Amino acid sequence: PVIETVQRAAAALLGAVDPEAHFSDLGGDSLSALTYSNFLHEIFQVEVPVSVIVSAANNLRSVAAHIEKERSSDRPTFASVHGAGATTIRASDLKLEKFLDAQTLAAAPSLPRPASEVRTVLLTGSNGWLGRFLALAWLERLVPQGGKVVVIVRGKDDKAAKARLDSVFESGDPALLAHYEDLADKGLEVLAGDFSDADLGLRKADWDRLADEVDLIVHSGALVNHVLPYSQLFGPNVVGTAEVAKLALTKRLKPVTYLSTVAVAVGVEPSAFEEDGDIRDVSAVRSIDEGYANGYGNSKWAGEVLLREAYEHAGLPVRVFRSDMILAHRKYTGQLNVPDQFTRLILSLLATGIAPKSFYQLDATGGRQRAHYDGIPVDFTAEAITTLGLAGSDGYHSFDVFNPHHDGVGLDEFVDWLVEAGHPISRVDDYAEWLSRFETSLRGLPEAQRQHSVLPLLHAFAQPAPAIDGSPFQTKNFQSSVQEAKVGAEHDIPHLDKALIVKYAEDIKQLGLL
Ligand SMILES: *P(=O)(O)OCC(C)(C)[C@@H](O)C(=O)NCCC(=O)NCCS
Repeated sequence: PVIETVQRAAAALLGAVDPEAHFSDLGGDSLSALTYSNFLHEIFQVEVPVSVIVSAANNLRSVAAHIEKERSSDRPTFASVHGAGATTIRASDLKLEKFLDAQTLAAAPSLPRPASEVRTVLLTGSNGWLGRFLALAWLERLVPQGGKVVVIVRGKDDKAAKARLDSVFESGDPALLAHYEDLADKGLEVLAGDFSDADLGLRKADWDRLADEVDLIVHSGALVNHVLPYSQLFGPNVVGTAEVAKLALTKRLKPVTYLSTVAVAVGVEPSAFEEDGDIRDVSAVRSIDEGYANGYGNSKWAGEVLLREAYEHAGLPVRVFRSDMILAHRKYTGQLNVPDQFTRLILSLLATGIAPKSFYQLDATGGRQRAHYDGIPVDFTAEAITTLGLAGSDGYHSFDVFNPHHDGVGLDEFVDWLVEAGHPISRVDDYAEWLSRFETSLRGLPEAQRQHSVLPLLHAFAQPAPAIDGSPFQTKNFQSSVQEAKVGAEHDIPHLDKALIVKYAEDIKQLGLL
């Protein structure tokens, strides 16, 4: 019986279990979920994706049910789109005929054009890091106009989904909580769902209603994971983007804001990475391999291609925003992206108390060189994306949301600033000696701190990074649009400063991550 194998495999893996238990409640995470996924895949000879195992809507019973369903026999797959066993993927593989039904595609070019006034916005990924502040930014604009923000969140039912979303605004900041509750009760609608499933995992009546009522879609949701392979991210990030596009191409046209990533530039020559070019020409072929964030980069690229196809077929207006590292909120306390690579690094440096002399390549004489960290704080990013996205009722344009300043503000300045603020971090001169001692210290930390540390991403720091000031990639469409729209206090992309970095240490203490 399938549930028995599911139970026993979980017990053996995690050192324990009830069929109503959730994998994460038993000590599971996204990486032990990969081990679990591969184990069950080999036993039952069916796909058992990580997403099925880790979804907040699913328990072990749900995993067993998924296996039973697959064993007795229609969604797009890696195999049906790219060909089974393929180690390279092409933009030409990703055609809309393989994701959307013929009737939707035939009717799409003649659909009514976008509404002149945006009153209702559908937002994906709202309980995520960036999405929560995109939700807030839309609520601030729309509530005073009698408008609505609808949000799809994973959960067992609408009540559980709402609870998950509410909890991300509880971080020890009274002003944040008050502001959220004020706006949410007036303008927020929360639906349990899943954008990798048909009809976005919704009740049919809700999906039909959204096809009629929604004026604009903000697609911020994705499985953001730097270790998982492309096959595991295909469902949430590629099929998911196609499901969002389907809604945008039903009943009437709905402009789409799509979140992407600097990782789509991997494998492309910086001079050839055209910020506002056609992504199908810029990156026509990509390889699947063991490189850092390869699967993630590929998955987000694939979504861009599909949306570009949707624009060319139906004139669907799209704005893509390729993010760098989206850093902490500069006002709201306890608000930082806890699982991101940067937060993990800062936490690890504070916890271990040791940093290298430089994170970057030394010069010929062994001296520290000028370097830049490609990061933008979320409060700026959320305002920029919302403003520029609202202006995107026509055409297709892309933005590189990277920090282009040749300001010499990088990881070594951040360590200096933490030391000047009173945090004991000693400098180890040899990078390879630091990296070795850093790893040892990390393994000696208590389990909670070690899991929150940079340990599972340490392979990104195998070599010192190149000493680059500014960004290698084009940023001029983003920078100039941000200057013209006069965004924030800067009327420009911000510089990262001492206040922001010291706030990381304060937020880490406030959340009890230590
Ligand atoms: P799992 O969810 O336990 O996976 C652990 C992880 C370290 C692999 C995962 O948290 C991860 O990939 N973190 C980095 C996320 C990140 O840096 N996001 C923002 C830049 S795209």
